[PDB]
Order: sequence, then C-alpha cells, then structure tokens
Amino acid sequence: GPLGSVLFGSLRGHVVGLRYYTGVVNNNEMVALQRDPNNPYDKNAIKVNNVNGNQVGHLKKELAGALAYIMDNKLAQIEGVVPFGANNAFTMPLHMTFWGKEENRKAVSDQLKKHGFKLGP
DNA sequence: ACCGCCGGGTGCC
DNA sequence: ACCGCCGGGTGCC
Repeated sequence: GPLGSVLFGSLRGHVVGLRYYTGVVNNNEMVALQRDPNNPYDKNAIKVNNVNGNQVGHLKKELAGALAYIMDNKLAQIEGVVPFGANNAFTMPLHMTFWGKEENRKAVSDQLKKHGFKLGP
C-alpha cells in the first residue's frame, strides 16, 4: 500500500456500466478509481479506469454514495483489483483496499457503516 | 385491493 | 439481465 499509510481494510463491490465504455481489464489486474464529480446523473459518481487510462465503468451508485465523501475529504486512498469476471457483460467484481492515516481509520469505517458497508480483512 | 402476488419491461453513473 | 427493480393487471376456494 502507499508509503506511510495504514491498511484500514477491504471491501468487495462491483463495477457497473460496462456496456457503455471501451476500456478492457484482465483478471487479477489493478484498476484505478477516480472521482467523477461532474457526472450529470450522480454528483457522487466514481469512475473505474484501467491501468492504460481508458474508462471501464463506474462504481455502483450506493457504494459511490458512501465513498464520495471519503475521496473528497482525502480520508483514504482506495486501491482496486478485479479478481475475475473481466469479460462480464454488465457487472464485474472489484476487491477494494482502503489505506490512510490512523487518525482517519474509524471515520472511514463509520462512513461506510452509515451506508450499510463494512470493512473486513 | 390502502394489500400480496404475478410477470412484462427494463437496465451505469 | 440466468439478475434486481418498477409498476400495471389482478383478485376465494
């Protein structure tokens, strides 16, 4: 994880919107999360891009509705890997790891819990 | 029936 | 989408 950061934990979620983008992913490959704040459908949007810099999709809206605050306030840095399903039609799984400063670790977990998510090992 | 259930239309954010 | 969700059509046994 990033130099000087604590592992907060992990979450399994999904990339969606795959039919609308040309970015490809390989199984077991890293992806990049990027805030998408001017998306005209959802101000909390977070896009998922592949390592080369091509959009793959979006985080599911409910997860983005929890994570936008975390990204905007820089409470965690989030890493993503697609474990399998890279050629799925509609949705693919995403393993996310959350990293940051100890002083923000409970704030991140509390934000997630407010939206029905929880970190695990 | 102000219900539960069924199934057609539908589909990111 | 082989799903979840939405809402129109529907209705005892």
